[PDB]
Parts: sequence; C-alpha cells; structure tokens
Amino acid sequence: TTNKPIVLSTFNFGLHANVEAWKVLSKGGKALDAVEKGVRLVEDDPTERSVGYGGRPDRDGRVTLDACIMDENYNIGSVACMEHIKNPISVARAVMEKTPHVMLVGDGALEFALSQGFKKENLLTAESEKEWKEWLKYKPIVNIENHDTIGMIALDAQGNLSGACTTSGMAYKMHGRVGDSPIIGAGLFVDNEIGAATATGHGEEVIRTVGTHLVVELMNQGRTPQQACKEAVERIVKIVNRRGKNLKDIQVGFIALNKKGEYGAYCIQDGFNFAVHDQKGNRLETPGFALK
Amino acid sequence: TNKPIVLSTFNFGLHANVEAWKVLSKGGKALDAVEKGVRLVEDDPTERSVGYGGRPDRDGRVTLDACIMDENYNIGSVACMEHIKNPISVARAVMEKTPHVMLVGDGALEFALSQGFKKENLLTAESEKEWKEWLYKPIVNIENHDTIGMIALDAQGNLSGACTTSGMAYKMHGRVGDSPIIGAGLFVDNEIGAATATGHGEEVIRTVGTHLVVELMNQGRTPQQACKEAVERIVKIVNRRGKNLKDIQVGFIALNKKGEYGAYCIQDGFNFAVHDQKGNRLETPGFALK
Repeated sequence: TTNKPIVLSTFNFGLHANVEAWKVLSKGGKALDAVEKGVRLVEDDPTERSVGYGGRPDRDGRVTLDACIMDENYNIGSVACMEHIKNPISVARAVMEKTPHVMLVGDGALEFALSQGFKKENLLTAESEKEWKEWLKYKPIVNIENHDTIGMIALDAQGNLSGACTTSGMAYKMHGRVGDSPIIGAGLFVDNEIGAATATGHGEEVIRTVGTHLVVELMNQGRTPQQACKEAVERIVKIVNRRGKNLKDIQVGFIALNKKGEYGAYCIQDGFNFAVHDQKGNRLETPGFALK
Repeated sequence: TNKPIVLSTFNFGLHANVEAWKVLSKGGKALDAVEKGVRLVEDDPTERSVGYGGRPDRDGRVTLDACIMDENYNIGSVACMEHIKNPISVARAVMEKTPHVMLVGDGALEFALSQGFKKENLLTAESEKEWKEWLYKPIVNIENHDTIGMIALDAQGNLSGACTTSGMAYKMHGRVGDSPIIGAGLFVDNEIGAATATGHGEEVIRTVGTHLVVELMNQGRTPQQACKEAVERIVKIVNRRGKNLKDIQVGFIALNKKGEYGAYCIQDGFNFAVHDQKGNRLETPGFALK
C-alpha cells in the first residue's frame, strides 16, 4: 500500500492550493510542477498577506520575498529578499534549472528573474501601504489567523517527492531579514528515498534547529511522519527553554510525508491546521500541539 | 575531555589558531576565540577567498558571507554583504542585537553601519586586475583556501564556531554559498559537538552537511567517522545527479564534547590545523576520491 498521489500544504489556504496541485497530480504530472502550481495560487492572491503579492513589507516599506524548491533528485533552487516579482517560487525553480548556483538574494535575484522573462510588478498593495504607515506611527506575536507561509509537499503517480515553500516573511522585519522559508534543511527538505517536510511559523526558530532536515532524518531513522514532526517540535521546545525564552511567544508547525505516502504534522500552539489531498479527497486536518 | 582545543580549515588555520589560543589559553569563551581567529584571515588582503583581498563576483563586487553559533543555540549570519571587512563580527551583532538570525545584501550593510562598522573598499588592486582579465569554471584547486571555518571547545567545556568566505570567484551577483547557512557551512550543538565545511558550497547546502555530521556524532559516530559518512553521502548524490566527483571538492572538520576531533574530504590535499595543549599542528585527513 502506497497512498499516491498525495499532497499536503500548510494552513487553511492549503485546501485551495491543493485543488490546483491535484490538477497536475491527478493526470500523472510531476510532483515538482504540482507544488509550484499550488503555491503560486497563494503568491498571486493579494488578500493573502504573508505570501507574495500583498505581503506585508519590512519596516522600510519594501515587500521582500523568500522561496525555495526541491525536486526528487536533490536539485534545489532558492531566492531570498527579492523585490518586485510576484512569483518567487518560479524564480527559485529557474535558479535550480538554469544556473550553477542554488541560492540568489537581493538585487542579484531580481536581475536574474528579469533575465528569465519575469515581469517587474508593484507588490505593495494600497492595503499593505496603509497598514505600514499606521505601524510606523515590532511585535511578532503568535496569531493563529496569520497563515505566515505556504509550504507544500507531494508524492506523485511515479512515487517521486518534491516540495515548495514561499513567504513574504515577518511583517515589519528589518530590511534584508531572511527567515527559514528559502533555506534548504530549515524551511524545506526532500529526500526521495525517505520523505519530505516543510515548516511554518517563526522562521528564526526553524533555522536554529535545521528543522525540516531534522524531521526527514528522523523518518530516515524509522520515525513515522507524525512522530518525526512531534520530536522536531519537542527539540524546539527544549531549546526555547535553554535560551530562557517563553514558549507562549513562539509558533512553529511541521508537515511531513514519507515514501509510502503516509503523512503527519505537529505544532507548538493549538490552531495550526494543514490540508491533505489524496484519492479519497481533500480535507483539513488538525495536528497535535506541544503547548498545553 | 581534552579541552581547550580549536580546529580551523586549511593552511592558514595554523596562524588563525594562534590568535584563538590567545583567548582559549586564558579561560576565554569559545565564541570570542573563534571570532578573533577568523578575523585574522578576513583582515589579510593576501587571502583571496576571505574578506578583504576576496575575489569579486562577475560584476566586480566583493560580497561576503559569514555566520557564527555559540554554546546555547544562539546564531547570527550575514550574506552577500559589501564594504565591511569583518562579516563574522556583523554576524555576531545580528545574533546579539536583533530579533533576527540572518540579514543579507543592503540591509546587512545598513545594520553594520548602525553598529559602528566602517565602510571600506574591499576590492584590492590585485583583485580588480584579475577580474578585468577574467572579463566561470569553478574548478577544484587545492591551492584555493576557499573558506575559513573554525570550531573550538573552551575551558568551560563549551563549543562555538564561526565560518566566513568571499565565496566562489566570479559567481553571479547575489550568489550565496554554504558558509552563512546554519546546518550547511556551520552547526554547533553543545551537548554533542560542532562541525564546519569548505569547498563547493552548493553541495554542502544540498546535503545540509554540518547538521548531518553533528547528528551522526549524536548517533555515536566518532568525529572522523561522522565527517567520512557525510562526505560519502555527497559522493552518492553526485553520482545520482549524473555528476563527476573529480569536479567537486568538499571538506568537513568536527569536534565533539570530549575534545575528540576529525576530518574528511572528497579530494586529497585538503588540510586542517588543530591547536590543543600539545601545540598547534597541520593534519591531513582521509579522502574519498581515490
């Protein structure tokens, strides 16, 4: 029994993103195309205020985006702190496919996007501009309604894994701040002989623990996807305590999928959900949480 | 436990270790020792792949990458930063003074200047001449001391590490390698050990190299065994991607809680420096490409 094809993505907007990925997966399409099409739906929508277009700016009023992608054969691409391109996941795929590098940032990422035909656009909506000027008159508090990242991982009809992660980062972050979403091993990791995992939340904490590489290595060690996500969250809980911080101030979610299409998730604070679509249909599930 | 002890990469690790030992031999923190050690090399214009004499990207811009990690999971990083000679110290200020862990590009430079660092021209006349003559084949060259990574265990039994580079010569503007990425160029877990990487950064990111080395030591591997199996994982992936191993070089050095240390690389000719109470010496690790 292998449950394939199957796709998982983060937060409640993962349900709609999964319908676009299933359009690829249900026709035998590649997991890489499915996860790119899925997260682009959310990058494109200005009402999703933490991914792509309409994302809240850094404190200087610049919308800078972070994304990475990984396919079934350790090919990776990433862009971080890139301005004026609505679809960072697709520029990350072009870094992977068209350059000898795996990560470009800042002005160099934008110059490369324009060289590959991407269109320069104004990503700061009137809504985000209004909110930023009011904020100008930094408290990255936990908020369950803030779907701060879309991460999506899929196992296709060929039995191949791939994943994508994209965000506009912490609202009113310092100029040039980069979170976990464009870092391979922190926001996203895919090993086609084992499984894949993506992360959400306070990016600094996922980088600190190399979160998604740790989840996949625990599945390599025999942990179920859910057990792997749970123990990686418990490692963050331990480190939060050793650093003298308070867990109520921190939110991190992990979703994971292995080679047989088994899946799981776990988070620090209640209220993180994820969407799963497989042949039985698309549904929103609620994982366990550490802060009780 | 054999402590204090410090390891750093390549030939120039011997001189960098003498500066870190000035801190470690007096009971100083491993964090200050590894910062002082790699700054020696950032400061030297004759070291062409670290800080000040570093070879520019293809547009003639010297852009630097660095990260630091202490004994209690605190981390800081700057990538693709221009005009500041000492990126390891701006990384330490990201760690200590901001709510973030990584800043890049113009925002990293703006933060450095807000902290007192001075803007300097890092493109030496030598590097400028070489770049205009070059105006990309990132070959294996054992004379190219591409990164300095340094890891130390101090008198308190605490681990810390630093990694800094100017990255691949004539890289695309905006390219970031493994040296500022926690878990790829550098990782430190004070209950286990620490490891740093050198070489073709893209390959270390792909395998999340130094987090893998430390997790293998967590699983009971020796420092040398952990470095060897992480190199063997890169060998395997190079083969699955249909690539040729002769085109790639990666080195790992590692240190555990007990002060045991080890190293391994793909191609012969990588060396590292160890300084402990027996003195400072240059050792040569095993290599995969036989």
